[PDB]
Amino acid sequence: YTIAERPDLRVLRDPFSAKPHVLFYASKRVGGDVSDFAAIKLLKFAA
Amino acid sequence: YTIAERPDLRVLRDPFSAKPHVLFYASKRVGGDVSDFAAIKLLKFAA
Repeated sequence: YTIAERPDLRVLRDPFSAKPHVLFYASKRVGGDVSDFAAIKLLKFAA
Repeated sequence: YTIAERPDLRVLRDPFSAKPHVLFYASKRVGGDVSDFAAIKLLKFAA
């Protein structure tokens, strides 16, 4: 499984949007799926 | 009479709110009323 990430949590705050409010904006970006299909096995309870 | 206040003054400004404009925003918080109803007397122009 390969996780791709940007190793920072970018933070934004703005009184400028709504004058009595601060409206914190915190975000980071991340993505991933499997990368080696033969490297992960599962268990199904079907049959 | 009792005055409650904070001595600071906040001078928020924002070209980000109205794009041809600046919107100088100033706020100081202050509050109070009478604390002793006996310490003060008035003069009413009536009979």
